Formats: sequence, structure tokens, C-alpha cells
Amino acid sequence: DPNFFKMVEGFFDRGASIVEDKLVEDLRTRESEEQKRNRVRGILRIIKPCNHVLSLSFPIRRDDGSWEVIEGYRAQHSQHRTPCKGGIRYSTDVSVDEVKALASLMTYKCAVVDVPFGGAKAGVKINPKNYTDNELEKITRRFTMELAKKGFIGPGIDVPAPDMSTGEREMSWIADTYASTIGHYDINAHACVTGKPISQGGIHGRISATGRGVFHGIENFINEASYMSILGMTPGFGDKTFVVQGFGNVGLHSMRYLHRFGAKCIAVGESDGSIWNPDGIDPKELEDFKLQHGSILGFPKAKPYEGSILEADCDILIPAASEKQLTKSNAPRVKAKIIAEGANGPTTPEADKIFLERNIMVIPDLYLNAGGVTVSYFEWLKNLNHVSYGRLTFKYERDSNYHLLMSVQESLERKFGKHGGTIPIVPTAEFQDRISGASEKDIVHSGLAYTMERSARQIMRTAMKYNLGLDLRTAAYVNAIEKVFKVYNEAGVTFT
Amino acid sequence: DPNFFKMVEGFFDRGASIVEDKLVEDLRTRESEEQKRNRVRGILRIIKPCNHVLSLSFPIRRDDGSWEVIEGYRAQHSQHRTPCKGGIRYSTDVSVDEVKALASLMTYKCAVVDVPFGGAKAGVKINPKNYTDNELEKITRRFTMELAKKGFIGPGIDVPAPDMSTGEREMSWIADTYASTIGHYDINAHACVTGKPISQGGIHGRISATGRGVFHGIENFINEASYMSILGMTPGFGDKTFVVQGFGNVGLHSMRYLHRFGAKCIAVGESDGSIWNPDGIDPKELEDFKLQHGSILGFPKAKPYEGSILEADCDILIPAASEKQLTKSNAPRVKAKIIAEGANGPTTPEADKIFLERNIMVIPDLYLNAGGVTVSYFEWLKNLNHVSYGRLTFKYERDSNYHLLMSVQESLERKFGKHGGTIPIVPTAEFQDRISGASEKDIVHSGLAYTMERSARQIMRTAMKYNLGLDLRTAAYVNAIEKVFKVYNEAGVTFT
Amino acid sequence: DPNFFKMVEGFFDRGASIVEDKLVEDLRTRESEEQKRNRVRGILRIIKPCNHVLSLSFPIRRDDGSWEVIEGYRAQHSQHRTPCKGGIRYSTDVSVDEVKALASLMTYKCAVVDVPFGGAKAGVKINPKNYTDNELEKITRRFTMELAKKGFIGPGIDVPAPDMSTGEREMSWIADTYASTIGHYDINAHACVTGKPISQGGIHGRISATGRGVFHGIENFINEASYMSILGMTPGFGDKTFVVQGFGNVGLHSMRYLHRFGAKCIAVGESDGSIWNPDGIDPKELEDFKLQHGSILGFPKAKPYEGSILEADCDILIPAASEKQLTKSNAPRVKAKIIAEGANGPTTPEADKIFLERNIMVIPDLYLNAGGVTVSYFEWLKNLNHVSYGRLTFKYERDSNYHLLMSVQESLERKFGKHGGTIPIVPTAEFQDRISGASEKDIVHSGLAYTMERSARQIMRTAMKYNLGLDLRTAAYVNAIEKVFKVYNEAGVTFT
Repeated sequence: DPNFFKMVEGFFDRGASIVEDKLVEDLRTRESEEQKRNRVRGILRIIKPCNHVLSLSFPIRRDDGSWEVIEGYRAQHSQHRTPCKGGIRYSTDVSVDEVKALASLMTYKCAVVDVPFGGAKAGVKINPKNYTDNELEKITRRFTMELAKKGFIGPGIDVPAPDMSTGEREMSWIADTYASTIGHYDINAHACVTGKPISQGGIHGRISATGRGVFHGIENFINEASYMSILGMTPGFGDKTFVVQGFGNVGLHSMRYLHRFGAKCIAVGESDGSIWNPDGIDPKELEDFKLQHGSILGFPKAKPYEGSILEADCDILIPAASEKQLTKSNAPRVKAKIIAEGANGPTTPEADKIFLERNIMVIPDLYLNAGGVTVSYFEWLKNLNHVSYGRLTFKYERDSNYHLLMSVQESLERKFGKHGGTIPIVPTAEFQDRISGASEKDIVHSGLAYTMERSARQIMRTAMKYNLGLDLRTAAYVNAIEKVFKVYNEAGVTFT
Repeated sequence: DPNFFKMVEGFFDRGASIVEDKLVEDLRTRESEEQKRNRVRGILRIIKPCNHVLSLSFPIRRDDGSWEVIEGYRAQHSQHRTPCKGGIRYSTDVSVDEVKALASLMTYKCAVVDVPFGGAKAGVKINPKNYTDNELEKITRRFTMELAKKGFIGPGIDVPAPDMSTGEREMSWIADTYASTIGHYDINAHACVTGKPISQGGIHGRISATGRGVFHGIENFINEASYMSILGMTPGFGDKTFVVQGFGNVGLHSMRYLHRFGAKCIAVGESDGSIWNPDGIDPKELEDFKLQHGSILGFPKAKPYEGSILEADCDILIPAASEKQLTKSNAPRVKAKIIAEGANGPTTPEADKIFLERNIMVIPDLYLNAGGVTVSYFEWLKNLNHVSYGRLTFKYERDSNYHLLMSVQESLERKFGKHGGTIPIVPTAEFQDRISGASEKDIVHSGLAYTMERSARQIMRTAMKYNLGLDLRTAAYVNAIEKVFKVYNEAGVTFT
Repeated sequence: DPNFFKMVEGFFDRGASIVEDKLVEDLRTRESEEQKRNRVRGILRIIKPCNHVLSLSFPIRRDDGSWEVIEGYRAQHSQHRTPCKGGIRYSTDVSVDEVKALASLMTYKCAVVDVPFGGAKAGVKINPKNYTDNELEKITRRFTMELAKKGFIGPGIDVPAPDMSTGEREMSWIADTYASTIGHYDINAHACVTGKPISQGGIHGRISATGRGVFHGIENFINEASYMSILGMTPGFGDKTFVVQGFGNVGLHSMRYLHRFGAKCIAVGESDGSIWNPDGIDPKELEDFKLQHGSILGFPKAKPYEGSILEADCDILIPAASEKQLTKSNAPRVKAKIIAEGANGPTTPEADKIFLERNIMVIPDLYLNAGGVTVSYFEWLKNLNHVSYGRLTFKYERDSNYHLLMSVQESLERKFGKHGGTIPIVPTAEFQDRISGASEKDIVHSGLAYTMERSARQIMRTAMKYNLGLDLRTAAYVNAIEKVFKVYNEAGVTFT
């Protein structure tokens, strides 16, 4: 198996090239001055390498009065779009190369869903398990101060975020330290990081963010005829059946919305055993089980399905867990026609070829799980705005809606000696709930849906542009590379 | 009678305690590590004391070439939420304790209506009457410079506002001085203060702001069954009758909207005599009278009601004037079942008990007159946005509304050989006015309504949460204390 | 006994008036336009009141996981001269009035010795004894952050310093916190406070600073004929005999230099008993004793002198301890002709009159112990310079000195068939030590001496200017008031 560094490096190169010819030709060779347009492709070579990478060593006084000196890293791949956005990982295996790689992905991931940020990513070579929360707060804050002093953390410079290793606690600590030290004068000091609790400037619609992204990503393609044709999908009996490997936030939430929209969750997966049931596993129940006690293991109404759920027969298989699960090994034995990468990097470059060869459509991690980045862009915006979405309009809207309905009523009653007989004024219960439950998550999820869709359409349009097939992944990176190149293109370097 | 310092100090303590137990238990004792959660209640002790208080002495050269050295104060209760928001009072009785007290109230008042600001408050020990406008401008600007230099006036630090003693002139002077000196480089320099004239960045819907707040506050409770049951309200004959003590902006405007919605204004009050009329005093008229000449005294269609209107028999009595009017003295002789505190602090802690005992529902100053703070939050926002609300959408909306209606028409005419026969396209006159008069105040008032309501529901939910009765006041402060504690809770102190 | 507030307030007023007439007349009434020069004395009224006073309340988490919320204050009397300079006191009795008062003194004290700073002073209502060093570091740093955020601690704004309650630890903590948070970008961040250890940017010659000040202060007057005439001093047998009440840094060091210059230390004092010996107590010994074990109590070669050393018969009595020791009570029974106030405020306003009446010359605290402020001005300077005094010149100088001597030699040998016979080249041992021990303290002490002297001469010149007698104290405050008035005078207020 390869390493993200090489995988992404490859993903990049592959598209960089595909892009090269087209990009130069019909696109800009129009005015082929000296035909040295092939030389102006120097943009791509500037684009590829993660621009700046900071490596720290800083101490914290462990609770037992002793001194430990922690080491961490933070790379900012591109500032072609201002606040570099990216997570912070606390794990003993984080490496400049890991960070260097992921930071790259992030710029491409952001471009795909049109999020105005450069990619960045951090790692503090630490094992949270080995530390008291007090020591964790100390590490995060000291880490922040350093990040802040060398230009790797401000609101308009770099805006970190959690990673499976970190969370809203760490995010709150960071925001706080920045806003009380280095960012004291900044009116948007609290925008220095996203992923914070609601009480500290967080945005509603955050947790489910990543899941809905998976949901909407799969949706946009699954309602696409052409795509579903090549797969023989949109079946009369096959219909909708999904197997979710991994039952965390994303896997959990994916199972929820996929289901809420008429999909049958036949089998769910974990780190221990698996589960099965052709009749359908209910999201809520399985959720409450996993909450009421440890794993989903022994879920009543669940036959302990044994074998890799990856092998399971279903239409859509969502690896919402562990890196590279789909490999050349099991790739040829998979039964699903759609591989929606809920997890970051669950299929190896080889497995891709196999799937490609046997027409298994794999919806790319780059696009599929970019829903979280999408909502973070919204938090940052929330932080800059200094107000929650819909705070000033919900009521205004409620009023106008009612006016529309009352106008239908009044106009219709003018076609009778009516005065209270035709009652449109009454909104559907569904609209009634919506009305009575107007809140941020609403606006947030709308934006998410709008981005996931507008982007799906873009990725599709490029597949064709670049005549790629069900090779959504390279269509994606290409879509991104084109975008990143464009910003530079309408500038340059220093003669930018 | 007590002093706000003690009153508010008390109000605070009372809730702080009620909150303590609950807050710790089911809420966070879940993970009672060392059960030293009772120690983490140190948050409350940090919360109580007004954080910083600045006291100045600065000179101005009185018009007669002489030098006077004015003294003033500004306290910032909490920065747990960034721009401390709060007024500036010019009166010879302003005191560090007064300011210290009011600044506290402000943080709680803001939390109640979910306005993201810490409480702050100022006082310049001066009597405006004794000074020429030129001297007032000099005092306000010099005051501002000082405030600015010690961190008590920036847009992202502290944003002052008027107080009965000060107004949009002073507000304009301030904004101006800050924006031309200390705030020269600030793109939001004009957000340093709210309450400014429209031509200087003010917001429309400001004046009536406080009145509508009173209106909506009373409304939310008056349409609440359960509440009105305990009072025997929502009467078949009693219905709606209010007596407004005090006829200033707030009292004026309260009388207007209460009335506009079917309430009978039986008697209005002033500093001189009073007025009466069981048949109903019209807001507009009484308004024009008070404008055309001095007091409402001798209002035609008004029998000079003599006695304290507080004693008057009506359903709702709104003290929109002088501090502590309802005391243990007259408390037991009041006839109203609802005491809507339009004024800040019109009922003493004792009178509260009496009312409580005899089921008179008193809607708290903390919540009831927070409508002004609400609109100031909107001004500040308008200032940051650099645009008036609805500037870019009114037309877009007008268009879509018309499309909705034209779609109803077209769809309905497809159920006939119709082509211009069924006319829904015609909006109700009411909707027609709304359409033709789209402007900021609209959006502003909507936001106000949305906040007053969402908060009323919150206050109600906590009353029950804490099993308080028609003790809306302590339910309020509790609601606030909970909020303020939460922000700290998801942070700390230094280990914040 | 009165309180510094009133005492200093008085000291101020007294001189303010003396100054008024003269200051206006021959000095500026030259061009008596409208003769409203008496109105331009508004300067004095602006001068008197401590300009700004900040009062905090901030928490620290006491070592036992609990939360305490500490309260402190910092007043800046005048910014007529930029960095307000002033100490920080940790004691449960610090009060806005105390701070307000002392901050005033500081501006006058600084003016006297021509130190370009406004007076400021702080107090953290805390008892160091009740806290662990870790808690003290927390309090000092948090205190600093607050001070920093409201404009009461930067290098070019306000530069705190120790007070008997605080010291170089606290000073280091402060400098450090400022330089790592709020002052991160400041190249002179470390100049935010004086009194720091040498390793953190401190200056050499600091500890003894206050003592030498006392020494030089007494000296300048004691070598003054006219003064010593009125006292019958500069005696043939009486000569030099001093009694030092209080044996701390200042009392210790005063005893040292007074002695080193031919003064007989007859009796030293403490908090317990006293000591006596007409033959002379040796500074070093008494020093080592007080170090080797507790108090000076039972000093071999010391008869436990019992009674107030204040009553002791000696020429010069230095109260280098406790506030107001010399009162109307014992004033008339004192035997010394010179009262050199090593301590801040050791004689009451009444006692002054008595001494005045009986020609006891009291050298004012304002001037006499300003030696420490003097050296702090030098630390701050050292901090701005980014180099130690004499670092670049000592060697250059050594060289030139040797050239001077070698030129004397060579020139003298040209008046003989000499070549190595006349040897001036040889510097006196004393000059040899000086040469071989060249270091900062040298330059520091020189500056101290130069200031103490140039100021003594100034104070003397004003005594006469204002025809004051051996009323050095009011001559001092007058000297200061004149200075402070001049800076404003060549500016104004806003029309400054």
C-alpha cells in the first residue's frame, strides 16, 4: 500500500497533466504569444509544493511539575486563497510529510466545493491518552501562541480546525488563547479557528455536516441518469441498499439521511464485528444502541454478519472508517456499484483501476466528505458576521409567507361571495414545522446542499470536459487544479 | 428603598444559587470528577464582580476661557462576550457603584435576548443644563479620547450608547471623534457607538425600539394560556385595559402598539397630574397634545384622574417612568394583574414578594425593556455590514412574490379555458403596502420580534426548569446566569 | 495623624499657591493679555487630580483547584510626561486613595530629579504570605494582562516597578508576560517594567540605588555652608553622627555610605529593640549580623539602646522605616538637626512645623529617596538602548587615559636626556582599580550623583526663589509644581 504523500502527489500530477494541454490550448493559447504558454505552465509547478511548513518544539510543564518538550508541525499548502483552512491532529505519527500531503488535499478539496481558502494542516506529535486535560489545554494553548507568532493561525491568515484526534474543546482553547493574547485587538479574533462549541461562536449544523455531505454527494450522482445507466442503477428491484463500514459521526449520519430518503441499510460495520439484515437496520435504533452501550455489537434485529461488509451485496458501500480499506486484494470481490468515500482515503490507487475496469463508480473523498469544510467556511463567516444565520429574517419571512397565502385566499375568494371560505392561509404541516422550527442549521444545511450540488454538476461537467468516465476522482482533482491555476493565472507569481 | 447596587446584587445572588445546584447536577455532574464541580462554581464568583472600572478626570475649557476639570467613570462588567455594550449618562449622581451596578444588569439583559455583548456603563458627573452645546461637544469628545486610550470605547472592545441624559448628538460626536483620531484606520470605526443619527450611520427603527419591546414582551405572555389562567386573564369582559405611568418614548410607544392591537388605554400618567377615561384614550391624539404643548395635562377627552395610576383598575399597568414606583407601600393596593416594567427598576424587591404573594405577574425590566439593546445590536451590525438591511433583496423578493402569485394564477387557469380569468396575481392591499414600503425598519422590527419571542419562550422554559412561578424576574436572571456561565464553562479562566 | 492623601494633597496645594503669584507675574504676566493669567492657572487644577484610575477584579485558580477573584488598582496621575512610572504594591490596605496619592507624589518626585515620567502607582489587594509562589506568578501575570489591555503597562505608556511588597521576581514575571503576549511585537517590550533581575534586563546599581540617594541627598546639603550655619552644623567636635531608624536596603545602605564618608553611626534601629554605641557601629558587621541571623538584636559591640532612637542625640537622624514616626508627640524631643527622610513619609505635617520652628532641617522624602526612581529611569533607558552602559567605551577610554599619561611622560622627558625616567604613565592605585573594575554600576551611580546634585542645587535655588527657609519640603513640591506647570504651559489642554 502507498502513503497519502505519494497517492495525492500522484492524484495531483495525473490531473496536472490532463489539465496542461487543454488549459493551454482552446483556453489560453488563443493568443499564443511565443507559444511559451507551455512555459507559463510553471504555475502548476508552483502549485504542487506545500509553500511553507513550520516545525515546532515547545514545552509544557506536565502536571507532575516536570518539563516535557512537545513537537508539532503546521504546513500551509497554498495562500492562493487567504485563510488557509485545515485541521490539527494530535497523534504520534503525524509527520511533516503527512501534514505536507493532507494540506495539499485540502486546497483541492476546498476548490472543488468552491470554498475560498488555501489548504493547511497541523500535527502535534502527542498521544492525548497520555495526558491530563489540564496538560492538553496547556499543550493546545502554547501550541497556539507559537502558531500565532509565526503566522500560522490568524482569522485572515490560517484558521485551524479539529481532526479525529482533536475536538471542540481544543478548538475552544485555541480560539480563546488567540483572542486573549495575540488577537486581543481583532474584532474577528474568534474566527481564528472553526469547530468550536456553540457557546463560543460555533455554528449550528456542524456535527451532521459531514454526514449530509455524504448524503448529498451520493444523491447528486444517484439521481443522475447517465451515471446510473452505466451502472444499471436506479433499479426496479435493486433500488437503494447501502452498507456503511464504520459507525462514527459521518457513518452514523450518512446512515440516517440515506435512510431518511428511502434507502435500505442492509449492514453496518465497526472495528469489532459487523451486522446484517436485508430487511433494513433503522438508523435511530442502531444509534441509541451504540450510545446506550459501547459498540453496535449484538444489535437486536441484527444477525452478526461476518466477512468484510466491503464484500456485502448492496448498491452503495460507504467506507466511513479506516484508511485504505478497499485494496487490490478485495477490490475485485466487492459487490457495490457505487463506492461513496465517506472516509478520507479509503481506497488505494490500484483498487481504483480495478473498480474503474469493472464499472464500480467511486465517489471521491475529495468531494464526498468536503461537507465539513463547507460548514467550517460557514462558521468563519458566522464569526465574521457577528450574527447567527436567519437571526434577522426568520420573522420577516414568516410574515411575507403568510401574506402570499392570504393573497391567494383573498384573490380566490373574489371569485365567490366569499369571506373566509377558501382557506389557503393554512400552510402544510410540513411547512408549519419548518416555520415554527426556523433556525441556523436550516440555512447551513441549505448552503451545504447548494454547494454539494453545484459542485457535483461541476465535477460531472469536467469528467466530460476531460472525457473521464466514472473516474470521478481524477475529474475532481482536475476540477480543482483548474480552479487553483485560474487564480494564479489572473495574477502570476511576483509579476502576479 | 434600596439601591440598584444591592437590588441587582441580590437579583444576581438569588439566581446564582438557584442555578448552582441544577447547573452542577444533571447538567455537568454527569462526570463528577472529584465531585469538585461545586468548586468549579468559582465561575459564578468571577461572573458577579464588574471586571474593570475606569475613573477619569479630564479638563475642558469652558466657553468663558476658564478651565473646568470634569470627572467621569466607565465600568465594563464582563468581556465574556466582546464588545461590552452600554450607555453613557451625564448626571450629577452618577457613581462608580451606579455604573458598576447597571453594567452588571446589562450583561444579564443582553444574555436574556441573546445579544453577544458584555455589559458596560458610563457616567460623566456633569449637568448638561449647566453647559453650552459647544462645551458639551468638548466634554463628549475629550471623554471619548480618554475612553479610547484606556480601552473603553472601540467597536470590537466597548460600544457605548445614549442614556436619558445623552442622545444622538453625543453619540454622533463620539463616533466622530473616535473615527478621526484613535479609530482612523478602523474600517468599522463608526461602529464604536450606537444611537447615532441616521445620517451618521444610525439604524431605522431605533426610537420606537424600546416601546415595541414592551409591546412584544407583554404580548408573548398575554397570549400564553397557562400564564393568563393563573391570573384569570384573557378575560371575556375584562379583556385588555392598560394604564401607562410615564409618557416618554417608551410609555408613548407602548401606549401606541398595545392600543394598535386592541387594548384600551384607560389612564395615562406623567410627573404632574394624571388622566383617565374608561372609554379609551387614543395614542395619536394624546401624542400630538403632548407635542403641541407641554404635558398631557388637560387632555380634552380626559378627566384629570387623581390618585396614583398605579392604584388604577386595569389588567396591565406599565410603569414607563421613575425608579421604584411600586413599593411595599402601594404594592398591596395595586389593581393590575400584570406589571410590565417599561421603566428600568420600577418595583422594589419587597413589592415583588407582595405581588408574588397575590399573583400579580410582573414582567421584569431585564427582559421587558431590552428591546433597545436589541436594536443597538442591530445598529452595530449595520455598521459592520456597511449596508442597510434589505438594500439588496427587497426588489429580488418583490419579484419572487409576484412569481409565486403568477404561478398560482397560471396553475389555476389550467383548470379552465382561462387566460387572465383567475386573478391571484393581485396581492392584498396590506401586502401591497408592505411591498411598496419595504425598508430597514421592517427588517429591524422583524429581528426584534424574533428575539423578544424566542427569549420569552426561553424565560418561560426556565421558569418551569427552575419551577419558579409567575416569578418571571428570577427566572430571567437565572436564564442569563446560565448563559454567562456556559460561555466560561466551555473555556475556564486562564485555563479558559 | 493624617493620611498621605491629605498630607500630599496639602503639600501640593501649599506650593501650588506659592507658585501661583510668582509664576504668573514676572514669569508670564510680562504679556498680561486680559490679565486673565490668573485664569490660565487652570493648569494647576488639571495638575492636582490623578487623571485616570483603573480598578480591576480578576480571578486566579488557587493551587487547591478553587477560584479566587483578586482585586487591584492602578492610577496614573499625569501623562504630561509619557511613561507613567510607578510601583505595584501587594498588600491588604492598598486603596484607590492610597494609590491615587502616591501616584501624585511620584510625578512631583520625578520632576524634582528631572526624570521624564508621569506619576503612577498600583496596588493588588492581596497578602503575599497567603499565597504560594505559583499563585503569585499567576496573580502578577493575570494582573499584567489586564493592566496591559486597558493601557496601564506598556513601555511607552506606563512602566511599573516594585514596592516593599513586590520585587524582581514579580518584575520579571510582568516583563515576561507583557513581552510574550501583548508586547510580542515590541522591540522594547522588556522596558515595560523596571526592577527586573540583571539576567532579564535589569540594571546594575539597583539595590543600593535608594541608599546612595539618601547618602547624596544629605551630602549636598551637609556640605552647604549657609544651611549648616543655620544649624550650627559642620561642627568642630559634633562633626558627623547619625542614627538610622530601620535597617532595610535603604537604612542598611545609608548607614554604609554615610559611614564610608566619615560619619559615626552611633545607634541603629529596627522593629524590635534598638542598638547604641557612641564609638561607632560598623556597617559591614551589623550587616553580616542581620544576615547571619534575624534582627540586629544583640549585636556584639552594641548596648541595647532603649528609647526611641528618634530621641537619640546625633546630628542626622534617618527614619529609614515606618510611616509617620516623627509626630507632634516626639517632634519636640528630637535631638538631631537634620532629618533625612529615607523612608517615604516618616514625618507628619504637624511635626514639620515644630521642627521648622526649632530649626531642625528635614530633607523631604520627595527628594531624598527619589534615587530609586532615578535608577529605574536608567533601567528603562538601558532597556531601550539594548546595551549596558560603558559596553563600547570602557576600553576606548582606558586607551585614551593611557595616551594622556604617556603624553605627560613624553613631554616631561623632552626636558632631560630621558627615555623612561619620568614615569607618569603609572596611574594611582585608586585609578588603577577604577580602570580594572569598569562596569555599569559605575555609570549608573555617576548619573545618580549628577542628578541628586543638580536637583539639590535646584531645590536650594527655589527655596531662595520663594524665600522659604529650611523648609526644603515645600521648596521641593514648588520646584516640581513649577516644572509640571511648564510642560502644560508650553502646550495647554486640548488647545495644548
